[PDB]
Parts: sequence; C-alpha cells; structure tokens
Amino acid sequence: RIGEVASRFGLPTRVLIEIVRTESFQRSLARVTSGKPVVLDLRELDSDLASWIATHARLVEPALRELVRTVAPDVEPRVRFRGLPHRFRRVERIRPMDGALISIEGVVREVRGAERLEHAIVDTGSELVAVRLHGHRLGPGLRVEILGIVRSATLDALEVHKKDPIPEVHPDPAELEEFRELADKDPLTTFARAIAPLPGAEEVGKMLALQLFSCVGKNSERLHVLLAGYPVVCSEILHHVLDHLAPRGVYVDLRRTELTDLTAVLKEDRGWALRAGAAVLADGGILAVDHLEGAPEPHRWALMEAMDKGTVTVDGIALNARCAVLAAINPGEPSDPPIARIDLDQDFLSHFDLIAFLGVPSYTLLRRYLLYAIREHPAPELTEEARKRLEHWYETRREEVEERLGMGLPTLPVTRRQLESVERLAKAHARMRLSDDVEPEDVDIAAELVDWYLETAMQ
Repeated sequence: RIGEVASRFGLPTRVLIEIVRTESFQRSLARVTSGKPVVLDLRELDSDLASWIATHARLVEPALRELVRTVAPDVEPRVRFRGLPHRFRRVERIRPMDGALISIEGVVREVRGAERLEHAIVDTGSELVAVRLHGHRLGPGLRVEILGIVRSATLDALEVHKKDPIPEVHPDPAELEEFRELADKDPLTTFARAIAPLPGAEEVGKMLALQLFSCVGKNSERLHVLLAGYPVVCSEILHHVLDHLAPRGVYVDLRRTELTDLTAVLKEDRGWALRAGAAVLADGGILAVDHLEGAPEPHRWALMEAMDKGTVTVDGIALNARCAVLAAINPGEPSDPPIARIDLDQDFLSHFDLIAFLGVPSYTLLRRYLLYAIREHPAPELTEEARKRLEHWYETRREEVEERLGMGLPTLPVTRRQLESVERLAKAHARMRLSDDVEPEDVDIAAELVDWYLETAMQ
C-alpha cells in the first residue's frame, strides 16, 4: 500500500502516488527481475514536484527501494533517476546540497579501495568532491558526469557517465556564424597573435596555435613544442596558453615536481589509493612543463612515454596521458648554434616536433572555437594532392641536407620524425579551418614551420 509506505518514510502520499503513476516507473518496475534498476524520469512529473523530489532524494530513494523490495524480495533493489531539473546538474558546490539528488562533472583526481574500487575524489572546477562509488567504475584522469545523492559532503554515486576529455561546446546559430566567419579568415594569424603578440614572435605564435589544435585523443596527432628562451617570457607564455586558451591542461615547474607528481602515485595502506599526477590530469589538453633544464632521467622517461604513447605507467598500471607537451628551457651564453646551447640529451630532444628559439577577438570565442574544432574535426586526412605535396617537401629537403653535408655545412637531418611533424601540423591547421580534408595549403604552412625550426636551430 502506497500510503503506508509514504507515511513510513515521511513523504506526502501524493509524492509516491504520482511517482508510481509515471510511465518510466511502471515499465521498469515490470522489468525488475531482469536485474534492471527501477527508473524515475522526473520530466514525467510536475516541475515543482520534480524539484521537490530532487531536493529530498535522501527520503524518496529508500521509499522507492522499499516499494521495489515488495515486488522483488529476490534481487538487490536499485533505483535510478533521470531528467534532473537543470539547477541540480553540474553542481559547483555540493555541501549546501546535502540530502539532494545532483550531478557533478569533472576530472577524477584519485581513486581508492581494497578488494573493490570504493572511493574517488573529483575536481569539478572550483572544488574537490569526495565520492562513494558503490560498485561504479572510473579511474584517475577520466572526465565523468556522476549522478548521486549528497550525504555529509560526500556524493553517493548512483551512476557514472564517461565523458570526452574536453568540455563540449554546442554553439547557437549566432555563435556558429562567428565560428564560420573565423574559419573563412586567417584563424592561424589570429590565434598566433593572441598567444604571442610581441615583435618577432610570429613563428612561435603559429607553432603554439597549431599545437592547441592538435589536442586530440588519437595518439599520433598531438604536437610537442619546446620553447627555448629567457625564464620570465617563457613562463608568461606557458601560463597564458593554459589560462586563456587551452581546452584542458596543467602547469608544472619541473624543478618543483616529484616524479609521482608528474605521473601518478600508488600508495599501499590497509588498501590502495591511486592519485593522478600532472600528465594524467592534462589528458586531452596541454601539459605545460616549465624549466626543463637538467630534467632528471626518470622525469625524461615519463615525459617520453606521455609524448610517444600518450600514457604514464606506475607499477604496471597504464593511465591515459594524451597531452600535448609545451615545455620551456632556459639555455644561455657559447657561439655555438642555438640547438647546441640546449643542455638536454639528443634522444629526449628529438621527441619534440618543434623547438621555438625565442629572439631567433575575445578569448571566450577563441577557446570555444578551439573546443568546437577539436570535437568536430578529430581526424582530418590528407587529400591526394596534399599527400603529394608532403612527399615532395620531404624528398626535396632530404636531398638538400645530403647536398649541404656534402659541402661541409653542419645541418640537422630531415628524418621520418620531421615528416611526421609536418603531417601533424598540417592536420592541426585543417582543424583550424574546421575541415576534415588536409590540403596542400595546410602542408605548406606546416612545412614552413618545420623548416624555420630546422634552420634557426643551426643559424
């Protein structure tokens, strides 16, 4: 009897009567033997009632479990809610919402458990939220939406939805129009000037602009860039990119970063806890690695794994770390070529697509356009003529290097790594044009940047 259940749980009888009358509830209640949870879709109710239910979910949920327990004493009673009123979604501060059904969204910082995965901490943007998982799975670095009921500053998870590593932008017609206008113009120059507006920093800006547009899950797509200049100006650039433009990211001063602050830490203590380090938290975005000079070997190995394979590994646990590495190094005084002044081993240095030797509209719009471009054009591909343009550049440059070496002129080799970098940069520029087709024009822009890097390195 519904009235008796309502009374028992301190609910107005009408709350429970209106709930049980819903199509969502009746259909799922009939399907409960299949182990499927009973479902209440709140949109199937009066808006003020939907709101009241969300506010008082700590009361409603066990009442519903009790109702289903009557129908099926056989199985674990599970209840799900759908169609949260908008104000209960993506809650930025959970504590005032005690007792309420809510969703949070953000990046998993940490997980812990023993035999079972039990607890998580989620960075929702302004705060870190503790979560009791109740059998629901996720892992450090994952972006998630979690539906649950708040109980004393902890979210008791009801469901977990995996999300893309970067936020979704769904532009309206006016914004879509702005996007199309930006695409038609010269977005590369616009982004380049936004990033690095100082005289002489044109190529540097273009490199960093295209790096932003390489922030995608597909492993072979991401660009890694090393800035070589004075500390102050390089730090301002890294902070600027991360603060104002990056879709997602983390800044570290490598000198202040322990290896496990960079990768992840696994702690054993009456159970286990796994906490994401910087590269994992930067999954799908920019990892800004400041002060790379004298980077210790273990740190270099970690960075190389993230750069080459898009993972970090701690104790046999591989975590996604699909970050574009934006590093900075302070060289110095030596009348040797600029690249000779970089104190980093040759093998590590070759993992960067580009080295930028310094000295030789609304950010809202710019950032939202980037987010849009990445999600909408994750995988542009060479056209036939672009492939020919790329192969031609490559063969022509290899011949030139051979010739220059034959003349006794020190020159950097042009290898498969350079071919790969040009292709990545060209794909990034095609994303910047909101295109799925990489064209000869994209190859040309990419090749000019690789050539500039190769030439300036030795000048």
